[PDB]
Amino acid sequence: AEIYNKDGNKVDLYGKAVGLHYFSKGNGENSYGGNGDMTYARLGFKGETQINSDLTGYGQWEYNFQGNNSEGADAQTGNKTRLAFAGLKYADVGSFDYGRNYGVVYDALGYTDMLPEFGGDTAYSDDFFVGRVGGVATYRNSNFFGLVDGLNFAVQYLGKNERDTARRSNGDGVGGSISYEYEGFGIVGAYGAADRTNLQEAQPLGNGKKAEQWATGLKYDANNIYLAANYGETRNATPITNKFTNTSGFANKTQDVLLVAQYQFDFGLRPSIAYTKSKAKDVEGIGDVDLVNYFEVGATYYFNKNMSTYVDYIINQIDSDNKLGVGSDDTVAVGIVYQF
Amino acid sequence: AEIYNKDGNKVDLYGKAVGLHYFSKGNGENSYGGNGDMTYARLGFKGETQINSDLTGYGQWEYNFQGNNSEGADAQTGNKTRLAFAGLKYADVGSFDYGRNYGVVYDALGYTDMLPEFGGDTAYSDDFFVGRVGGVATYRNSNFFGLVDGLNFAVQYLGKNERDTARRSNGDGVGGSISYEYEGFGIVGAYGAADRTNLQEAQPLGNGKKAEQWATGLKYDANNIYLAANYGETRNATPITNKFTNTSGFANKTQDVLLVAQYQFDFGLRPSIAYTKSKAKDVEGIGDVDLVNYFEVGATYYFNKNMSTYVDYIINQIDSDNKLGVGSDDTVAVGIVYQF
Amino acid sequence: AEIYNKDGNKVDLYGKAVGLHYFSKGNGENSYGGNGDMTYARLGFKGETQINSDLTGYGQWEYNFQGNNSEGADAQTGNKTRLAFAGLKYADVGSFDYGRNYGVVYDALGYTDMLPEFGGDTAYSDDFFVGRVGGVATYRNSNFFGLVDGLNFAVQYLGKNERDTARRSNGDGVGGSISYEYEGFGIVGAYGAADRTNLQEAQPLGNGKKAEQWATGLKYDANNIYLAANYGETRNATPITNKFTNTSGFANKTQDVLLVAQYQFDFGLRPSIAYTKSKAKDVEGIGDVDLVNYFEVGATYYFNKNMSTYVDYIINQIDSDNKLGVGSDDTVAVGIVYQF
Repeated sequence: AEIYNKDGNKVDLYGKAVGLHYFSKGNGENSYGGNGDMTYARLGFKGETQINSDLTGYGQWEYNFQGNNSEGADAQTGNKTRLAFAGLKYADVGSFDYGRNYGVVYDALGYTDMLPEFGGDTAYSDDFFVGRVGGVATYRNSNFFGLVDGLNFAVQYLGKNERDTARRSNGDGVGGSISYEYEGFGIVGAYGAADRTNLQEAQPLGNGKKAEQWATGLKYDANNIYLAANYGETRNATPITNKFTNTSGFANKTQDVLLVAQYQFDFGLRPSIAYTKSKAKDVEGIGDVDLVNYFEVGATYYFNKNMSTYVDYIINQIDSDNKLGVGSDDTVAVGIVYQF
Repeated sequence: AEIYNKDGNKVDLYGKAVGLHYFSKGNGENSYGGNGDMTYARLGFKGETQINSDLTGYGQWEYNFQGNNSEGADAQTGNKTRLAFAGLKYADVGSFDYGRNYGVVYDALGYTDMLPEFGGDTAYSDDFFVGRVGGVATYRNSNFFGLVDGLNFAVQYLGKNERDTARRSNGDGVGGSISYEYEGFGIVGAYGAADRTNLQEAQPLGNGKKAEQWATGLKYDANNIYLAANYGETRNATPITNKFTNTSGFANKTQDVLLVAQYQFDFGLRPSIAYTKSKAKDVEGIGDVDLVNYFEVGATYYFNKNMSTYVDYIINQIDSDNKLGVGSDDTVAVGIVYQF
Repeated sequence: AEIYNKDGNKVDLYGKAVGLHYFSKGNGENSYGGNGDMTYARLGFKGETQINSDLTGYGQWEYNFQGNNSEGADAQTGNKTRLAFAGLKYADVGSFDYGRNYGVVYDALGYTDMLPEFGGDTAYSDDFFVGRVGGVATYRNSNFFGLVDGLNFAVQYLGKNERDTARRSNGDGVGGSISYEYEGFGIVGAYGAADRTNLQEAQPLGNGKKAEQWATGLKYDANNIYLAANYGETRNATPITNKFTNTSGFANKTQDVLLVAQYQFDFGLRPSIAYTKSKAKDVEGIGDVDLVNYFEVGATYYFNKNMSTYVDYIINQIDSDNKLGVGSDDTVAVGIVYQF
């Protein structure tokens, strides 16, 4: 949906309206993702202008609006800016941009973020390199310098964000990524490291002086089938919670496995199967604990370019004896999607 | 104001800027609607796409922005999402949609919601069936199945919304509506019932286990004159306040009368007269009390399709001895409207 | 970027994405403007319709979105409506509008508000006549009545805004402005006076019963050079802070000097030099104190109509012995700008 393309600047305003309802037992106190109305809406703009033949300029913004709130004092719950960045792009040297963007481990973790509603549990927001972080300076090179094509690599720097809370805070850091596609396949390497703030060190769960994250994945996005497998590891950069002690902090070391498989049909139904197991290792008091564990059967039906429905059915395999109390119940998600 | 109609999807972005100032005595502590600056602004999008000849898809979102706030810590006061929904529509069977939409009693109560600023006092927001409620699943049939035209009927289901406050909360419920227009006239039937939450039961004002609402109205929207009369009743679903006790809750039974009359001229001035009397019956301690009571003379001048002014003058007839302290003073509202 | 111009109504949606990073020593506790990520984004619409040949109608809205926040509970920090107003315009008598707009001293103080990021320190928001105030009723005349052109004058009325805080509050007031441009030059007179609220009187810093502001400036915006000089004075209308006592209030009398100089080149780099000195006189306990004091060297490079970069380097000349603890450190600002 492009609205203004006149001089050298093309501007498209994009948004979506999603009507969701979650299905769980109880009130969602022991469940994955909860229970009840969780509808929302999105709105943002993407910009692109040509300064000359080679150097271009771009910027993007995106917002999250929530419809499951009331019209009272609880109106802005989960209303937030997902993207806010701007930068330039030259021909062969690459592109620099700055603002609120993703991390460089999301190049690996984004391969299994293809489910209807859930999935991409390892891609936590404000988790130093795996989600949308405010204050990132990213340099991306698409095809090496024109030397070979289908060989992506990027380099990121992270700015110091000392907030009031310890879950969203981070410090200075450096990351990088290497990707390669050929014959419809795909392989991604990614690694990032950042130094912690003193508010994050004083938390009871987790102790350390540097937060390291890495991941590597594969891909078979060709011939209407999708297959991917991400394996990653994380030191001092995983947000955990202890509901038995009411103490929150980070995990010392965490190992993550994600799988996904999809098939697209000609009329437009897309079945999906997925498996995710994230295990936190050597946390204080507990030992080895499993954070995320589910099988998944779901399906997405695409009516056209703009209208869609999806059903997403979580089979939680946490064995209801978790020492962190992560919540172990099955969840069904049924949604209706319009976008432009 | 439609901006993008290219492939099968027409998207129009709509908004308005309203500059309001209320006129009352004192600070609005004993007044209807208050005193001072109450300007605001709206913004949203409406979407419509054709999947094929018969099945279409649609979605809508709307936001309220407030200009009477400052640029300090009180910025988002009364900033909220009014509409957020999405659904499909087939040819003869009807249309299903889900999200944040109106209720099915608003088909009756919307006939007298035609004033410049005020009016539609019975149409409270988050009052189970008479305003915009988040989590509604509505099925609407326009003309019966093509069998007769000018015969509307709808069926709604309400989802359980157990919030932190008791005024916005609700439970599961079922409602329905029947409408009929012929020869420019109109007649609407509407009824809805929902079961209360346990936070609503523990409130001191009002006690009960089910919230029932119904209304029925008439219409003469033809030949540039407007005439309508809504009569409705409500059991356990009316938000009241006791300023003498500082206790808030619901009313046991409430009976509501609304009248309106308008005339449009060729140059564009629209005078208005209205009468609203809402009476709460058998509340604890008080007995029978009158919540809403006013005469009204107002006028709206339309410059063109987009620019307008209106004056709206409340003659409050609450006799300054109300046992709930509802506020009994006259209020003038003067506004300037731009929209697109 | 105009999107809808069809019937008589032209509507343009405008926004920008700015990626900023501030450079200071420490955490910005003794600095001008702070330290760290300060990126943001803007979005709004401007409207214009012709009712007939002479009378037109217009309205505008603008919002501030902040990207330096997280996606947690601190999401809406500094998110606010900058503009919200609407009104009409006739041919020769002028134009009336109402809502949230600027003040009439901003006609004088806006001449030196031409820096890349900083500058316009005297133009405080919600400071009765020098910033964007909610509840203003402004009448502006462009060229006198068609009698002479290049002679602007305006008259403003201020409504009573009794808020919860004393910094954003104000009372009823009257202001006016006179401007004159000829041969590329410019000269502006401006004055405004308003009566204080009782919450503003009870504050320890500053005491008085009326807030008076005035300013007068010059201009040489011709032949690609810019030169301007604003001198203004202010009685009982300047927000000050005492970090040594943790007491906040207003200043009794304040005198302000602003200078600016710019040069535009053909390829698009714009160097800038500026000098601002604001001095508060006869405050309680301190005496005469200097609030704002800096030299400035900065530059803005315009790539095209839509893409730009700027560097802005504060040379703070507060002598680190200020009795109010205003903060005395140098600050560099580096930004990347996209707009449409």
